[PDB]
Amino acid sequence: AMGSMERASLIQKAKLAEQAERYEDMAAFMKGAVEKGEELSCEERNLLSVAYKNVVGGQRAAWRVLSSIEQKSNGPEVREYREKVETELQGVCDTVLGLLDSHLIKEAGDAESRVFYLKMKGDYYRYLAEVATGDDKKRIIDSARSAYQEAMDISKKEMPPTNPIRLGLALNFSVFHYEIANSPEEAISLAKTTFDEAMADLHTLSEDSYKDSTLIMQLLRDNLTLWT
Amino acid sequence: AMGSMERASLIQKAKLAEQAERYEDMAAFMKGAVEKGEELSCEERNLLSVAYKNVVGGQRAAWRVLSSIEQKSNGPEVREYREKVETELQGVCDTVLGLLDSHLIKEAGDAESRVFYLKMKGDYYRYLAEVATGDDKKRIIDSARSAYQEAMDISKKEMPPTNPIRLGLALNFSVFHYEIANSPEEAISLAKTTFDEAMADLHTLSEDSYKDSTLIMQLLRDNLTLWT
Ligand SMILES: O=C(COc1ccccc1P(=O)(O)O)Nc1cc(C(F)(F)F)ccc1Cl
Ligand SMILES: O=C(COc1ccccc1P(=O)(O)O)Nc1cc(C(F)(F)F)ccc1Cl
Ligand SMILES: [Cl-]
Ligand SMILES: [Cl-]
Ligand SMILES: [Cl-]
Ligand SMILES: [Cl-]
Ligand SMILES: [Mg+2]
Ligand SMILES: [Mg+2]
Ligand SMILES: [Mg+2]
Ligand SMILES: [Mg+2]
Ligand SMILES: [Mg+2]
Ligand SMILES: [Mg+2]
Ligand SMILES: [Mg+2]
Ligand SMILES: [Mg+2]
Ligand SMILES: [Mg+2]
Ligand SMILES: [Mg+2]
Repeated sequence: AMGSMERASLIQKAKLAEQAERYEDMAAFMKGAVEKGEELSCEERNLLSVAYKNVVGGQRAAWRVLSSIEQKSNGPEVREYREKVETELQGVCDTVLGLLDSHLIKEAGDAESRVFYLKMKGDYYRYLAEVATGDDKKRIIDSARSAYQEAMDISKKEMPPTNPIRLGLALNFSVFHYEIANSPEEAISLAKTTFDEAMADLHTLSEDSYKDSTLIMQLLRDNLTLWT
Repeated sequence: AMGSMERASLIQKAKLAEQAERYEDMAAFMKGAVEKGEELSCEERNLLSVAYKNVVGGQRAAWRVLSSIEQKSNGPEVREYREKVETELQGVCDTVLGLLDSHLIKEAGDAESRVFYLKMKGDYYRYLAEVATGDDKKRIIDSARSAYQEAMDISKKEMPPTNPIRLGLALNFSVFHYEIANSPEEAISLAKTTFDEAMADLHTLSEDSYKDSTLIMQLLRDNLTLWT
């Protein structure tokens, strides 16, 4: 549907939609931009991530409300409506995963792009895992793990320990361990090592970089406080 | 699209969607319920109102953000995107107005239903007026006025001055005077007379009715403080 709109116009409208808090529109504009086939800049990758994080975040919040009501109930209506929301959420995750697979990850050669997109791949498989059951659940969990692991391997080789993309990936992979993989020890170990290694590298940063890094370190700290 | 779902199931799902903050779904469920052709109870009228108030409220907020950006700008992109949001907002108002006209108002014989639906008709024409220009704007403004006026005439004859539906109608009609009709004196006069007449009738109310009435009186007071 965005085929006829200029790439630059799609990006401008994504930024307008963000200002207007119209995240579904923002996601559709950014999907349109990705579908132009050109690589995305740092700023554009962030718009893509913000758009979809907000759309799926609304769906996750609703799915949690409905799943809780359903669990307390256990007519077909609560299950039906939870399934409707679930299917829409799965559709959004599949769309994002589709964009990463066609062809963002394949064309991403710099560490900052490649780690960003692999982290996104991990996150959206993780959101699929949250609603999955049984064996289905196992292959989705391993897809999330695999994407996070490749992202981590590159991040550790190519980025300093205070790099915000590296920090956010480790944060999210630790949440995956705690919430999805039933590995709270791995979660705590990862968050603590990441935090400690970032602390030791802060002395190399400017005021503004220090601010960006320490903000994410505080999230690692918040989790560690929740988990210990 | 809701033709195949039971009326009772649509109402149950509207309530679930409200809990999940899924207002677009809530509105679609309630549109489905209205389209069953049966009158709506007090509780169901409130679900219909809440659903659409939230959907149009999001669109109004976005339209205001974009209109402000557009005014500061004065490429085609801001205007295009403001028009897109505007058209969607107009679509929602036209849908609500359509439900009231087919056939909620015509079948509504009790004061509490008839005033409720005429107030809604005033409100949705008012939202259309907010984005309208020129002469177009004049016929829409008079449609809002006419609906509010019929609602007021019934409310004054049939309801006590503390009735929350009567109070909310007067509040909204005063906002129409202030914001749409360029009649701030009429706005202030209406809010003040409504407030004073409700005050004098509070002595007749139970604790819970007193709470409901005084909450809306506080909104009239808030406006009077804003306007004077
Ligand atoms: O509240 C959270 C917290 O979850 C995290 C904490 C630390 C790292 C990663 C996550 P997330 O599970 O990727 O969102 N997530 C969340 C966010 C939204 C929002 F804000 F994007 F709309 C909505 C729903 C949820 Cl669960
Ligand atoms: O903030 C307001 C205040 O406007 C009023 C104040 C007193 C009476 C009636 C109105 P309204 O213009 O019918 O919403 N309206 C508004 C509400 C939403 C919400 F909360 F429904 F999402 C969104 C946008 C607006 Cl402008
Ligand atoms: Cl459903
Ligand atoms: Cl490459
Ligand atoms: Cl547009
Ligand atoms: Cl009648
Ligand atoms: Mg071009
Ligand atoms: Mg039931
Ligand atoms: Mg399912
Ligand atoms: Mg490097
Ligand atoms: Mg231990
Ligand atoms: Mg039936
Ligand atoms: Mg331009
Ligand atoms: Mg227009
Ligand atoms: Mg009466
Ligand atoms: Mg005067």
